[PDB]
Amino acid sequence: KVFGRCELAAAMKRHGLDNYRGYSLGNWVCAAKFESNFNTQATNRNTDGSTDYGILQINSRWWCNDGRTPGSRNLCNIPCSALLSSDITASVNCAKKIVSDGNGMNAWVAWRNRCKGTDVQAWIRGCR
Ligand SMILES: [Cl-]
Ligand SMILES: [Cl-]
Ligand SMILES: [Cl-]
Ligand SMILES: [Cl-]
Ligand SMILES: [Cl-]
Ligand SMILES: [Cl-]
Ligand SMILES: [Cl-]
Ligand SMILES: [Cl-]
Repeated sequence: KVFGRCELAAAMKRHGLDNYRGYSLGNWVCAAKFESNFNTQATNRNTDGSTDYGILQINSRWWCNDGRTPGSRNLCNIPCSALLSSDITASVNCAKKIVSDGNGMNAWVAWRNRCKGTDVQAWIRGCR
């Protein structure tokens, strides 16, 4: 599923992600835009052989199991395919774990490089 901007803001809020760990909703929408272009089915292989899955590009090196990332953990206790569903619940639950891990949203290097410090409220501007 490819979400629209306000549609994804509303789904993130309904799953408790707004102001989670202090990160306003615009930060989470901005991160999703640049990680996946709002596409739940996005996947991207990393040079190390892990893969990033779903609308927040959760990495199989730590967070989910895809059966092909040797030496990697599954700290969200979830198959990485669960992170590609139209329903964003599994991605949001796993994002809550990640953002609690010590470095906040810096875990998402697109957030750090493209969202951090910017006017992230523009991402929710106009949304009901
Ligand atoms: Cl957009
Ligand atoms: Cl915001
Ligand atoms: Cl992989
Ligand atoms: Cl997803
Ligand atoms: Cl694996
Ligand atoms: Cl392994
Ligand atoms: Cl959803
Ligand atoms: Cl980047």
